[PDB]
Amino acid sequence: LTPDVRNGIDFKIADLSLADFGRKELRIAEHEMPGLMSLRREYAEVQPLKGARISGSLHMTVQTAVLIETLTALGAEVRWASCNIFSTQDHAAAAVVVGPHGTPDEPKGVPVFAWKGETLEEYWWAAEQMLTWPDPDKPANMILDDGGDATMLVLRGMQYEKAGVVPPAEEDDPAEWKVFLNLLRTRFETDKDKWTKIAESVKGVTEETTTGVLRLYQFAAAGDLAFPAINVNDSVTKSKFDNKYGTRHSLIDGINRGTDALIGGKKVLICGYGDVGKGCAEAMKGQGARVSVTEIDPINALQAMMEGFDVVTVEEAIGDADIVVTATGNKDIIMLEHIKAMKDHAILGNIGHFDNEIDMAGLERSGATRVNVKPQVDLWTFGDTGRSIIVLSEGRLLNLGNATGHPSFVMSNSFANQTIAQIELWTKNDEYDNEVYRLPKHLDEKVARIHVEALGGHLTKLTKEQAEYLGVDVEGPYKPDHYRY
Amino acid sequence: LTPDVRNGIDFKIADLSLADFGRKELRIAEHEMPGLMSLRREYAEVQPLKGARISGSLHMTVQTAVLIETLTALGAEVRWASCNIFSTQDHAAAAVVVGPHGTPDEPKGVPVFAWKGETLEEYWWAAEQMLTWPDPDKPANMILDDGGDATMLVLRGMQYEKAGVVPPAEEDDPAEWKVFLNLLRTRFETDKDKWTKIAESVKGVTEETTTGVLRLYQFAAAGDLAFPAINVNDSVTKSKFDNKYGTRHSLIDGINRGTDALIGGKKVLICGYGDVGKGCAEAMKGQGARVSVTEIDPINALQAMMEGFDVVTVEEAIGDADIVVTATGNKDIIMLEHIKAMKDHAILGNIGHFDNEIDMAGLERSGATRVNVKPQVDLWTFGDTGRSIIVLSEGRLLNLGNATGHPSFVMSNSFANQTIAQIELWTKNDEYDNEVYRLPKHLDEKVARIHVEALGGHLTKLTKEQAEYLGVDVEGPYKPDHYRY
Amino acid sequence: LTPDVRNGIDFKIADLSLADFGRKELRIAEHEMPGLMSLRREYAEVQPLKGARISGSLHMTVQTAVLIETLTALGAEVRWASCNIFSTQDHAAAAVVVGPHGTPDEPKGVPVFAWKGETLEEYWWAAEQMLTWPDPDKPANMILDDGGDATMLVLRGMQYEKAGVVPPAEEDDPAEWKVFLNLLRTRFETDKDKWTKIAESVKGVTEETTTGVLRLYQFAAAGDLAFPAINVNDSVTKSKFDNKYGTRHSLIDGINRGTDALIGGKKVLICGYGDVGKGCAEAMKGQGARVSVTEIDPINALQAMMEGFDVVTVEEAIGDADIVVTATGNKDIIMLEHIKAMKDHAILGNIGHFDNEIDMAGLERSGATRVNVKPQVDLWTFGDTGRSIIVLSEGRLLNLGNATGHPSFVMSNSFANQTIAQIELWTKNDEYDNEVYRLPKHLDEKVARIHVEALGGHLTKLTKEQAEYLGVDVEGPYKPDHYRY
Amino acid sequence: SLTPDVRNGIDFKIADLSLADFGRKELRIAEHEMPGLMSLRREYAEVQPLKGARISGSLHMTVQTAVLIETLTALGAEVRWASCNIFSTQDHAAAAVVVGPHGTPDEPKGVPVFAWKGETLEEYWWAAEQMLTWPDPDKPANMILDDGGDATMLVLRGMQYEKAGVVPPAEEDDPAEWKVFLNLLRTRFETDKDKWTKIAESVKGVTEETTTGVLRLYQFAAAGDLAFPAINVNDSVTKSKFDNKYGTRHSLIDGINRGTDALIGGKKVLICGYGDVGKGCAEAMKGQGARVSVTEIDPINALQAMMEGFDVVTVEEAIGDADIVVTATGNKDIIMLEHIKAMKDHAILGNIGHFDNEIDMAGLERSGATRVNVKPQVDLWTFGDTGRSIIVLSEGRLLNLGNATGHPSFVMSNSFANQTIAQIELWTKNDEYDNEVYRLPKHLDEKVARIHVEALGGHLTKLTKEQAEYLGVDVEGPYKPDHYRY
Ligand SMILES: NC(=O)c1ccc[n+]([C@@H]2O[C@H](COP(=O)([O-])OP(=O)(O)OC[C@H]3O[C@@H](n4cnc5c(N)ncnc54)[C@H](O)[C@@H]3O)[C@@H](O)[C@H]2O)c1
Ligand SMILES: NC(=O)c1ccc[n+]([C@@H]2O[C@H](COP(=O)([O-])OP(=O)(O)OC[C@H]3O[C@@H](n4cnc5c(N)ncnc54)[C@H](O)[C@@H]3O)[C@@H](O)[C@H]2O)c1
Repeated sequence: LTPDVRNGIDFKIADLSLADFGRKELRIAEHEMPGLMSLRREYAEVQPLKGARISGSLHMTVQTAVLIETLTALGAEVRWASCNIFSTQDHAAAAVVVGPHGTPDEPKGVPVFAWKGETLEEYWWAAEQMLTWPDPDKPANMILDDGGDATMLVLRGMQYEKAGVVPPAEEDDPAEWKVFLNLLRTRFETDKDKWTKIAESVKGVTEETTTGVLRLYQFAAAGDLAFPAINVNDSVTKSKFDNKYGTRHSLIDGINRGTDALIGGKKVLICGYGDVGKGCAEAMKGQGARVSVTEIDPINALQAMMEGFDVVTVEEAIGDADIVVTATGNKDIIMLEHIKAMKDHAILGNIGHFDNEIDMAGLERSGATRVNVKPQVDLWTFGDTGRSIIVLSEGRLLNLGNATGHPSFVMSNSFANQTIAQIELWTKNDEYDNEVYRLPKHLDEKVARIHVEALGGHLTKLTKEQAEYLGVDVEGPYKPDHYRY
Repeated sequence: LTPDVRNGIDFKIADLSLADFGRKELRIAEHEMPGLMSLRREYAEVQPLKGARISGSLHMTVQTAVLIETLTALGAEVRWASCNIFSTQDHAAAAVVVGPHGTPDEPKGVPVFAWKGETLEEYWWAAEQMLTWPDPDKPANMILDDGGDATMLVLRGMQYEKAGVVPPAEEDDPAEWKVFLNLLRTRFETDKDKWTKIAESVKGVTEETTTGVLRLYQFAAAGDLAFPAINVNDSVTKSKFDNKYGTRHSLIDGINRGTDALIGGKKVLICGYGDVGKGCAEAMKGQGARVSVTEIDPINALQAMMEGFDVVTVEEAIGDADIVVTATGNKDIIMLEHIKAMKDHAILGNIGHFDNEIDMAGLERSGATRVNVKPQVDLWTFGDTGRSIIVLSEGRLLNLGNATGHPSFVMSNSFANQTIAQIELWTKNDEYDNEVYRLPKHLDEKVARIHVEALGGHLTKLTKEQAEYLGVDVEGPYKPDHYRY
Repeated sequence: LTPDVRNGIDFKIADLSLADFGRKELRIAEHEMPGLMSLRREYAEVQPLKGARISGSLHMTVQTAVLIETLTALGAEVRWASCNIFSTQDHAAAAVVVGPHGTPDEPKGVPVFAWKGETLEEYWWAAEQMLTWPDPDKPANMILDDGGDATMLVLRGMQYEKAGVVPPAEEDDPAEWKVFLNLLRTRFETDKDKWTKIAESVKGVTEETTTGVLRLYQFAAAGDLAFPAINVNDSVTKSKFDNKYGTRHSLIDGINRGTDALIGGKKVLICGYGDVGKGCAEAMKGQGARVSVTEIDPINALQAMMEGFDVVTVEEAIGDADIVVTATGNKDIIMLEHIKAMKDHAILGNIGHFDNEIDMAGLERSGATRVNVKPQVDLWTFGDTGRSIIVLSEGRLLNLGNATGHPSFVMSNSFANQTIAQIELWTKNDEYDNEVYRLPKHLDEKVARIHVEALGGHLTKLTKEQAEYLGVDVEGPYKPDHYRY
Repeated sequence: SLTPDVRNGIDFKIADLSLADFGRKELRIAEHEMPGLMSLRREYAEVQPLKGARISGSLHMTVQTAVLIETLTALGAEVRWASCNIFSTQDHAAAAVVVGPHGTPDEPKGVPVFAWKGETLEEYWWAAEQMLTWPDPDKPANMILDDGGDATMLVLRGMQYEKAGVVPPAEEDDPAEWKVFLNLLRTRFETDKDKWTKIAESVKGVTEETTTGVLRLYQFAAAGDLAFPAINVNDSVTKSKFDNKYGTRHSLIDGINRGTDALIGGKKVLICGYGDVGKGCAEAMKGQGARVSVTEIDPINALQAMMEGFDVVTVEEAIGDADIVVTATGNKDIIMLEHIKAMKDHAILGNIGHFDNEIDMAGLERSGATRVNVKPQVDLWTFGDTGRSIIVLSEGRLLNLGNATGHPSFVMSNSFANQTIAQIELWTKNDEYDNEVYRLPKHLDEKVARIHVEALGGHLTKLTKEQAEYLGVDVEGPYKPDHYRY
């Protein structure tokens, strides 16, 4: 379509009149997010992100809305879009455009391009607008990314400019791939150096998620990582708290809002048992489900068995499982042949990445019929067997599609890491090369201590003899770099 | 307020057009409810309930619609009303008026008087409409009650018609008591034998929850139970499953939809540790919460400590609690002095009974300012401390007000008990005196069997020598009458 | 054998020199057994049990030691025998014979006829020794019993006396039945009226375990209960604590002493999900095990599924099970054919009753080879499959045979029930008929309160208005009598 | 002032050789639970990779270790063994080891062992020296397998005092073990002036089993006093995340249950430290229904603690009403006499970490409290001024091993599998290794894991050619980046 404009701010959301509801919820998230509020007070005078022009691509939720206003509290200008077609919280997007001090007729916030229920075409357009700053002599100079979509637009964009052509999409490529090229091919017809000029301008990217960090590795190994990158995902306080315990919280929320199906007493299959696999399984156990897991990695599999779970393959467990949940971050986990053998009215969901863990393209062209129950709940029925399957969020993240994603105090951790990673890549750009980096242990321990204190946990303080005995400083770090917690 | 009437059906709901949506979730729900679906098969030809005119007072949820259409499949005529002002699922209510083979233009289901977010005046108007059948010759001849507001309206209704006067409300009476008395008083100045006529027509009551069953004990003690009552609550497959595992599910959902407070790592105070208290503590402990309990009973209290919870008074733990849940079925549990001691932005909710476990009158009278966040969530702020708390559903059942109540498969237990109870009191009425009964053990066992079979469990069968050793029939019952499971 | 006699106390134990070790652990246990130490204090001056001559059949442990010495503190005379051939803890029996003030040279305690590792013959000789008081004018006038063996001697012995003959055993009879029949026959020669005299003298029996109480229920239905009986098993503070939270303690101890098998990660099969079964499953799940349950009762079977356990048959699960535990109180659970199907080096144990849950006579006669590894551990090998299984305590109670049984504090609940039952039946004998009984709610509540105050927990006291709301006294009882906790 | 037994060419010193029939029974049973070790015997039998190895071992002398020992010898090694703790030796295990699968108490056919449960500190360091002192002066120890770094410390400190030419006088205020350690090296330096230096030349590598052992290994290295290559066995994922945590979940319960008859559920339990060993302690108690609080110095460990449902507190604020207190820090001075005086009457105190210094046993024994021994490794300590008593397990030394029998077999299958691979690699590939602390590669860590998964019956998924490609891993693994924390 065409961006909305109002009082200096271009944007495109569902409804600005939701801003008042949003503001109330933001204000409440603030009291649950000490990672960001503590970062606001510390960096208030310094203004470390001044000059920064951050293009962000992360689910547009209340929690992100508090992160965005942490970045502007520290000097930055931002533009934003979501990273899933279903995860935008519309009242959040609207509080963000309107700002703490504006009204919907006079918005005083930041540009936002997101709404719940985008098509694939609307998602890539919203993307483009987030990356395309209004003065051509001042492009995006930082990226905050989730799952690697922004970075993939710029780096593929550039790689097709440099080559003078965008390749025509093969028929058997995702329909999102067809859409992605169309955006660049149509852009290239008019502007030949657009993504090149943005790439050469961006001083670093901070990436939130495991799947995004796998893409960052494939760019650096091919030699195309065109700017420094921080792996925020693998901070101890991100991966072992947001990936695991945010999920222990929000799988349950996703499933309860989608279905009115009992968890306890049912057979649940969790695919993959990494940090997201771990949390899915612990929530289900705690609700008294009969859990089984799949894994490729014998270490991760031995962990499952020790925590009380059968390790099995999909084809062994599929036709008896009541609830099936993919959490591997890999493709082609649950296929049409598997869906076809699922019990009647079994629940299928993905909590990992994109929509390729579950074979959605195969299911659509199989001859099953779909009845939409409500947004992001669809019942599919096979005429030959008579059996039906409930599918959540069209195979895309069910905790963000069917619910609200992880609670506020969990994102306080993940986003404290994101704020810290932006400061260090902006103010210290000189010390980093075009490779993937992780934040030092002290910064990880900084963030955790904030939350330990907010919870009321009373840390023991080492004596001088005890620090000497351990080979550590009283103030930390307390552990070796390889330490696994 | 006047009832709507299409194709001979009087009703008052939120929106008929929601029926399609409702009907889709009712069909899904029938697949989750083997207990009720078994009973429709079994008694289809017998029509055991032909001639029944059942007035029901019970949360008008999707689970409850599956029940109502069970009673009608078994031959009954029913009229319905919710028993909480927040508990109606308007799409459920719509599906029920319209019936499996009707449409909103030509509905073919049953009279319903129910919408989400009724006022106290609308609530009681509804109950009267539900108890008042079209033909003054054919009143209600059966009651289905959840909490005892249908039984109270009839039994007190007749008490005041006999005294020849409905007393004034004292100025300190509970607002619902005054609203309730205003109903009986206004009916009496036009119709002086109304409640006596229905009370003498009513062949029996089947009662759903603990609180309702206590009322039934106090009417029977005072000589004032005018009809047989079955205590469905204390069916084994109801008390130990609905109250415990149902709540383990639906406590989480309520807090998740109301807030985005993380549960893991948080200090949670459960008040009361009977079966609702036992579900609440197990839901929270499985999400990582540090739980403590309050109890008056030394036995329940010793059970709590043996499952790893501190047993404390509200006085000593209120200031530290991140979430406070009241689950006692008794009043005066969390007083204004206690709300005022709560940490800034803590969560207060009740999952027990009515609205008086929490001092909601005192809170509302106190001078505290209320800001409404969204439906059933309010933030209250004290200008003396500067602290706020979040209160869910105005102090009323949080699981059915903020979310949707216990999930379907649980409610197949409760409502197969309720159907079985209505078949018994209707068809064997001669055999019952005017007092409180509980169902026979073999009936509990038959209910549970359905559910074990549906989930896929395999029950062992006793040989003739083991049945003999045990002193039991191979087909049960298997336990002494005092057995506690 | 011939009883030993020193300082006028007849006895027969393993080694009196253990008394010293015995006394320090007895004293240790007192600090852990509030219910018994409180009763000693309350009824100190009263001396309620003066005149009592208590013949007790109960596992001769440090816990029981504490009981025996409670009953003597309150006035009674006692004589004791274990109720399991392997349960005696010989240092505890030493200390009971020597008494708190005696020495091995000059004992000042009570007659004990117990050692660890008895033969069936020694077992029953010990039984008759404990029931046979020195003075023919002053027989036993009370029985404290666990499993019903002492009651069985008196009542069957009295049956053959009134009939004039003790019958022949058939070659089919179990080894212990033929030894039981042997003892009574050999006595009917020199003493025609021994047991009739004791039945008439016995004022009542108190019975500690589920299986004992079944035996009593069967004596009452056959019109043969010669004296009142108290079912201590089915006190709330016994069944719901000892049967379940004691087993959750002692099942684990028995397996760790018998073997060094990891529990975590292994498949476990628990036969029976009553109270002992519910505690077994709970132990294994908190240690990491993959637990499945077998059951005949569909209610108990559905409680299992809701706590995260498949309900399965022995036929379908026996070959996958690393540990098999029987928890039924029924005979014929694990037969020869099931043992032969067990995987190599799997552990078989029984925590229920006697030794016929496991087909131990089938095994012993099968052709299999036994290597004794150590006391109460044996490896049995099938020359035809070449597989070996480990059998704990020869199929008798694995928690008392291989370990020390339930811990001190759990037994303070069960044994304060027992002391209270003995005071009731002795000092208030007139109020009890010749049928089976359970203690009054208030007496259960008294027991729980003692142990709740000892653990640090704080009960809330009902206000006068809250007590009326509920229709209970501020001091209780607090629950209806069918109440299930 | 004590000298070895010698029979059939074996020198040794144990409790009772007549316990060998019993021990062999338990050993064969343990083999069925240890496929990590049984797998390596099969893979490497034909090749015999440890030929020429003469391994001095200092690791608790348990059934579990017995299978380790008899695995190292199936692979060609010669071994001499002693326990690393004075209370952890299982006598019947020591016997079956000396006597071998095929010998007899009169004609033993196994390996020298210097170990009995309940050694004095003089007998511990004497057994250590023997274990390290091979019969042929030409051929001393050429490999170490150590647990907590006591063997490594004798060799390196021994050496250090030979080169300064004086074993230094023990202070007035030094741990009684330190006084006993020096006294050993000073009596020997009289009659042999280059004993330890010759051994340190001959030792080609050490493999260290435990977190405290590795702390000490890190300190020698920074001193530039690490004389030989060292493999950090503790820090494999399959040792650290399965022995330290899930082993302790099992055997903490066993220690407390054998020591006392105290119910765990319902009680207030306090765990100091929340690393791998602290996390297993907590999980065990939780699952027993305990009311658990933890202490921590590290805020990351502390936040994990709270997310699993535990108050995070200090000793001083929780000590007064804990029913059970367990230290798992591997750091010193956690429970001082002041804390002990504050504990509830008949409360339990134990140590599951290291040595004897987590708990102030030196201050406790000099305080005027009186001691009554209940049974081995159970002592009741009573304070005259309060009337109060505490139960102390294992004199403040490893309770899982002192009061019970250590981790179950299937748990050690993982640690000792990591130990057997460590020894193989450091012997057959010694030239690749500098004098530094080293960890094993991920594929060896996944190979150990795969052995046990498959024993337990877990069925892993196999990646398609396209799946492995997307992840950028080979089908056969490794599956995870090197920073990955599991
Ligand atoms: N939805 C959310 O809120 C959320 C939060 C965090 C991360 N994530 C996403 O979840 C996914 C998992 O991330 P993680 O942090 O757990 O990663 P992880 O690397 O820790 O775990 C992935 C696990 O999947 C296993 N696996 C891979 N292919 C498999 C297959 N075919 N079958 C079975 N197992 C297989 C791997 O062995 C690995 O252990 C990623 O896509 C990540 O982006 C989602
Ligand atoms: N060892 C101890 O420390 C200890 C403690 C308490 C009780 N007990 C003994 O334990 C036994 C059980 O006691 P409880 O109170 O748990 O019993 P319970 O009556 O509550 O339950 C026993 C369960 O076994 C089930 N059952 C019966 N036959 C079966 C079969 N063939 N297969 C599967 N399930 C079957 C029944 O359905 C029942 O639920 C009794 O014999 C009791 O005397 C032992």
